Amino acid sequence: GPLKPEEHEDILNKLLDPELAQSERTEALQQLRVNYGSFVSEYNDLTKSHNTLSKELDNLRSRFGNLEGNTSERITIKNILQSRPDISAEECNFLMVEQIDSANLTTLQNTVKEIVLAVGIPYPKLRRKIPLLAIKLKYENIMLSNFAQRLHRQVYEMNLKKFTDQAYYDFMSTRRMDSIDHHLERCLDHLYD
Amino acid sequence: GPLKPEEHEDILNKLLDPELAQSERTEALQQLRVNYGSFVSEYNDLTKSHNTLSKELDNLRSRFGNLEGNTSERITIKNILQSRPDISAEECNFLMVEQIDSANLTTLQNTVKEIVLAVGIPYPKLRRKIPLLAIKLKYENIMLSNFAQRLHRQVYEMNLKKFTDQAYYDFMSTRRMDSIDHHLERCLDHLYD
Repeated sequence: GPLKPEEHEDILNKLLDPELAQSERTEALQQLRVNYGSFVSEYNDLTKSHNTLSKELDNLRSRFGNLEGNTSERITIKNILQSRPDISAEECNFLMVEQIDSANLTTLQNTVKEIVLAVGIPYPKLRRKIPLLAIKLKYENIMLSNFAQRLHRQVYEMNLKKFTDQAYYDFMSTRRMDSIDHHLERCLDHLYD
Repeated sequence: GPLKPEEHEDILNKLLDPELAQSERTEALQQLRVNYGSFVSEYNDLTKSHNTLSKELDNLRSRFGNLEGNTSERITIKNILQSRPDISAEECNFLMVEQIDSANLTTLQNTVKEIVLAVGIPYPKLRRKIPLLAIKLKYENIMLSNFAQRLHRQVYEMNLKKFTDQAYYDFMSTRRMDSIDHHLERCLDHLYD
């Protein structure tokens, strides 16, 4: 590559020499000439390499930025406690809310895909309908089961969770929600009369 | 900055001159000297700037890589149709599955946070329990409601969805799942006898 500072400087010192042969003067100037063209070329090649690298880093910051989305609107424990007075810090911890911040995009995508397929609600509507699912699950189901339960006790308690586990066994062997035969149905009709 | 190739070359041409004054020879060599130290300095400064940029791009590829996670295990429409014979392309489209691939990390995090708070299942357990939620919602609830419904008809049809909308109204004004008074409860006891 280009000459080190000390090699260049030696040439300049040679050239100062008053008794340098003419051929020697020309040669040394030629070495300076050749060298400088090479230094300039190395330099320009560095200049394009630095700029290509600046291009790539800029796209990688935008690309990164878009898939991260707006940091500002992340829901925190603090936000949750604030906007949902029924939820404690203890519940947040038990539910492992903060661990969702460790998940990568592929994992979250897959998770959400599975929720959408399970609950039968289009993705763009899902957040809006999350309260409706909380209500089905934590209230109506429990009150609906209770009513059947209270009546089943005065006719004889149903083993509702035996039913549930059977329907999960069925789904896992089939991989079809379609054609689960939920035994709850049968026993409810035996209670119908 | 450093001299252009053509400016450098002029100096070399001056130096060739046989009748150049001694003072003139020294001066021109000094210009060459000063210039080369500057070129070398500019160069080294570019060399560290290129490398700092290479550092930053490398971290930005790892940082990006970790939050994207493994591209290979993304669930596709093709995967879904394959592993769930009960689900069609039409259902995938209606559910807008593919649109989940457009969501950023903040959005997916927030969505999952809301599911976990709504269904009361810790995050690390959520995927594993998604089939159980599908069963509660698509089977037991419907069979449980049916039983109450069939009995309510032969005693007089309950307006179950009037109940649901009221509990959602209550939740939206309160922001507490806690203290929803679901009217379903009341009417079920009026059917109890």
